[PDB]
Amino acid sequence: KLHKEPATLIKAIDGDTVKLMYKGQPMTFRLLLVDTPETKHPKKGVEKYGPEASAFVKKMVENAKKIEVEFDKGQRTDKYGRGLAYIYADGKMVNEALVRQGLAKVAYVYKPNNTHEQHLRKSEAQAKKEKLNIWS
Repeated sequence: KLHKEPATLIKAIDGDTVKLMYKGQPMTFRLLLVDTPETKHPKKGVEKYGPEASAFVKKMVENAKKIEVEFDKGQRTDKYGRGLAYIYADGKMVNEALVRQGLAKVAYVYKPNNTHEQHLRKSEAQAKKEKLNIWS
């Protein structure tokens, strides 16, 4: 099954990306399965709810006692060299938290990197139902 490994915050970079110290090396991590509005959009620049989504994972990871990373069963890095993972702050999955708050959508999914897909999609259905943020 999947397993969680410890990491240390280096810097939150955007709503969907954080830099961590992982096994003694600085690495950039892309949050698996979520698309967030971005502040660093390659074309768009700063989208609606981008600052808010980015402020939320900053707070969450900067105020955590314990950060853990959980790789999925497929590829662990994307084509830009970023780790592909579920990130946890004190036991709470940052990826699900963003979706639950209406600050991210579930991304297009690539098997077999889809272990928590159903879980995330349920949280997204709920944020939609509650008309939160991006769904308002």
